[PDB]
Amino acid sequence: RIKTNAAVAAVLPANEDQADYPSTFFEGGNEIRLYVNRGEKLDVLRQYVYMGLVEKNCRIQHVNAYLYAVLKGERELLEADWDSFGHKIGIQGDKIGPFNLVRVEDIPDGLPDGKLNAEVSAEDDAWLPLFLLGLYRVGRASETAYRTLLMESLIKQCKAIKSDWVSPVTATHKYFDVWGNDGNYLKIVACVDMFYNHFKKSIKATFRWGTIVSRFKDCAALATLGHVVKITGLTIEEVFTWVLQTEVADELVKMMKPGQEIDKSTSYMPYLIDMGISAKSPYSTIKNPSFHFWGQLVAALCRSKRALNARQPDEIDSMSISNASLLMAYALGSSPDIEQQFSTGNTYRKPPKEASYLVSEEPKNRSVVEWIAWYSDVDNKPTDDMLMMAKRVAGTISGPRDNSVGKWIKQTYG
Amino acid sequence: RIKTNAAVAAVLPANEDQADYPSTFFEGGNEIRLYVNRGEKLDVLRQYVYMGLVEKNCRIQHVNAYLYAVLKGERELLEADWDSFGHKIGIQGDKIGPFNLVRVEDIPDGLPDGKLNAEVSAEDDAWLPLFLLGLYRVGRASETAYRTLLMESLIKQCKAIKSDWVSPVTATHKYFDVWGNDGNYLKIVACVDMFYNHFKKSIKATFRWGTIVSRFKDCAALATLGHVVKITGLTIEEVFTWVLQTEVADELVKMMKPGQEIDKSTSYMPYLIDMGISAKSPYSTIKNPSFHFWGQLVAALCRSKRALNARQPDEIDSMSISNASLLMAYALGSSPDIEQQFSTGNTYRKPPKEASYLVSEEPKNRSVVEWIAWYSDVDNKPTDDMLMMAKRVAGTISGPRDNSVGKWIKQTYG
Amino acid sequence: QPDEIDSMSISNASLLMAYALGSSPDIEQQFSTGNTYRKPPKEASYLVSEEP
Repeated sequence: RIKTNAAVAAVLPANEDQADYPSTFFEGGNEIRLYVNRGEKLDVLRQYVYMGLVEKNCRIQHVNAYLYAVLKGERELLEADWDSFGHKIGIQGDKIGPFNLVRVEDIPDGLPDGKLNAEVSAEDDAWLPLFLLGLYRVGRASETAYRTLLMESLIKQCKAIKSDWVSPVTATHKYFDVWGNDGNYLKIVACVDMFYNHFKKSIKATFRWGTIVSRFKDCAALATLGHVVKITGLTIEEVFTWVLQTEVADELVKMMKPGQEIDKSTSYMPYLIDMGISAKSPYSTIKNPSFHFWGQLVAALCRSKRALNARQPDEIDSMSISNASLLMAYALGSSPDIEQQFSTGNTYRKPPKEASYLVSEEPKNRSVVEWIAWYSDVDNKPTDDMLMMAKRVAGTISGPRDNSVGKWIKQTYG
Repeated sequence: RIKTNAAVAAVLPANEDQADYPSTFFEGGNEIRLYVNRGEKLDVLRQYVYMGLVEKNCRIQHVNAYLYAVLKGERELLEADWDSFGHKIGIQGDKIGPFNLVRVEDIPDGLPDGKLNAEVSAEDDAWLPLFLLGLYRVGRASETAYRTLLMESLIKQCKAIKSDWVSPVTATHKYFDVWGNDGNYLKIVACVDMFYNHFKKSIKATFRWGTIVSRFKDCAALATLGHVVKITGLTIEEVFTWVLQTEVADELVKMMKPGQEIDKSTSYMPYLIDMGISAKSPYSTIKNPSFHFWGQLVAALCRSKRALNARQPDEIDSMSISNASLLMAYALGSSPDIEQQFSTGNTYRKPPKEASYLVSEEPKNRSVVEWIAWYSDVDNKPTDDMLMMAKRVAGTISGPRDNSVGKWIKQTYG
Repeated sequence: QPDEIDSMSISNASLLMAYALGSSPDIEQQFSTGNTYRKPPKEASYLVSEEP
C-alpha cells in the first residue's frame, strides 16, 4: 500500500478458475447422449474384437460397438422407483436393462475400418467384456510394480470356462490406456458399474472388476471427510466444529452445496466425470487442497495406516494446519469415551462437578471451546506432552514415501 | 569525501541499464509482424519437413512454413469478447483461429533451398507439429540427466496412430536448440500456446506440451510473490507490509506498475518475450535480484520443498535479508491461525485483553510493528529460540545443490 | 592475497567492519497500511556489550 513518502501500490497476483456442480446439468432437462456406434451383427463384431487383440493393436470403436451389442438385453428386476435429479429411470415392477438411463443416439458416419474374420467363437462372452473392462483399470495404473492388477486379472479369467486360458495382453505394452480419453467408453463403463451396483445379486455382477475405479472418481475429499469422521469417533457436526482455519472452512462450505444429492447412494453424483455431467469436479484434492491435508493428518495422528500414504499437497499453509491437527489429535487422545453403557444394578461414575484440576488444566471432554482456551493459555505452542505424543506416534512409521503425510510426520515431529 | 587535510573525493562506480514495460508497446498502435514464409502446397512442405528430419539437419524456414500451413483454419467458438491493450482480437459469437491476433505479413524473397520429395504421407499431422513443438522444449533443456523430457516425448508420441513409432531424433544431438533464436518460431509457438490456453476443451489442445515454457518466460519474480503469498497464509497486503529492506521495496514498486494488466489471465503479458513485445522483461530474477532471495528464503524457512531449489543470486546483501527472513518466518510460526470457524451452540476463545506476557514478550498476532518492537528490544539479534527453530528446519534438508537456498540454509544455520 | 603488504592491521579492520555490519542490520520498515515504524524512544545506552 503506502510507502514512506506518499506512494500507493497496486498489490495483485493473477486469478484462478472454477468448478461446475452436477445441479447446473439437468437444469434444462439435458440428456447423456452416449453416441453409440451400432448397426451390425454381434458375431462378426466379436470377431473384430478378438482378432487384433491377439496382436498389439485394438480399436476403441470395435470394443464400443461390442459392449453395446453384448450388454443390451440384460434386464433385471425393479422392486422400487429409481429417480435422480428428476430424471425418471424406471417404473416399479418392470424390466430395466443397463442402457435405459442413456438413450442410444445412433452415431453419424464414422464407421471403423474392420479386418478379416477369425474362427467363429460365439462363446467368449464369459471373459471378453470382463477382460476389456479390467484392461481399462490396468491402463489406469501408473506404476510397473503396481502391474499386479494384470496378474489378478489373469488369475480371475484363467478359470473362465473350465481351466485353460492364454494371456493375449503384453505385460509392458501401453496401447489400451488411450481408451480412457474416449468419452463413450467412460460412459458405458459408468453405465454398467452404476447398473450392477444396484443389483449385486445378479450372476453377471462379476464384471464390476475394473469398473470400480469409475465410482467417485476425482472425489477424494468426500472420502477424506468420511474417514476422519469414522476414525475419531466424533459426530459429523463435531468434525465440522473442530475446524480452525478459514481456507478449510471455505472449502467445506463450497463442498456442502445443498441440492447435489450427496447422501443418496443410488444417484448420478459418484459417476460425475465418466457420465460427462461435469469436467471439473468440485470434490477433488486439486480443487480442495489443505482440506486433504487436514483430516488425513488428523487420522494419521490418530494412528490410522491409510492416512500415512496420503500425498501432502504443495503450496498450502502447512504449519498452522499441522498445529491445529496436533491440537485436535491430542485433545481426542487425552479425553476418551469411557461412558458406561450396560448396567445390572448400578449406575455410572457419578462425577460430582469437579470443574477444576490444575495438574495440566486439561478439560475432561472433547469440546473445542475449552480446549482452545487451554491452548491459548499456553501461548498457542505445542506443550512438551504434545511433542512427546507426536514423537511416540512418529516412531511407529517404518518407511514413508516421498511426499506423503507419514514423511511429514516423521520429519516434523522427530 | 573529505580526507584529513581538505581534499574532496569524487566517489563513483559505473552505471547500469534498464527494462521496457509492455505498455510502451501498443502506445502508437503497433502490431506483431510475424513475417510468415508461405506460398506453397502443404503436402510438399510436409515432405520437406519429414525428409531431413530423418537425418541430422532440419531447416527453420521449413518448419515455419509448415506450422503456418497446418495451424491455419483451426477455428473455434468465441463465447465472449477478447481484448488486451486495446487491440481487438475477436467479436463474440464468431470464429477466431490461432493466427488472428497476428497478421500474416508475407515475407520478402528469402525462400529456403528445398530438397527432394520422399514418399507422400499426408497423414503425419497427428504427431509432426507436436514433435516439433516438443523438440523446442527439449532444446530448451540444459542438463543431460534432464533429457528425460525427450523420453516423455517419445512415450507421448509412440501412440500417435495405433501403436508403432520410431524415434528420428538423436538423444545427444543439439541441432534444434538454434531455432530458439528465431523470432518467428517463438512468435508462432506463443500464438498456439496463447490460443490453446483459452480453449482447453479442444481435441487438439494436446499440442500445449512443449509450448508451456513460453508462458511467463523470464517472469519468475511474479511466481515468487505468488508462492510466498500462498505458502504463508497471509494476504497480499500483509506480504507487502512485512518487507524490511529498501532495495526489495524499490523492486516491488518497480514491479507494480499499474497499466500492465497484471491480473488478467487472458492477456498479452505472460507472452512478453516470445511475442517480441519487449526484449528486457522487468519481472525476471536478473532484473530483480534480492527479491528472489526474499520470499524464496521465507518459503524455505516455512517448510516448502519448491523453495529449497531456488538459486541464490550473487552480489546482493545476503545477511540482512537472511535476518529479515528468519524474523518473519519465526513470527509466522510462533503465532498461528487457530481462529474458531464453525459453531453449534458456543462462541470463540473470548480473550479478555491480556496484552502483557513476559515469558518471551512475544505478541499473539502477525502484525509487523509489535514484532519489530520485540526484535529491536533484543538488539536485532537472532534469539536462541530462533536459532533452534532454524537448526530444526535446516536438519530436514537431505542433499542441497551448489548455489541453492537450501545450501545457504544448511551452511548458515547449522 | 597480494604479498608484501601489511596484512594484520588490514585483517583487523576488515573483521571490525564485517562484525559491525553483521551486528546491526537494515530492518527499517518500508511499506505500511495503517501503522508506523518501531518508534525508538531514544535509548542511547545499552551495556550488554556497549554496541551501537
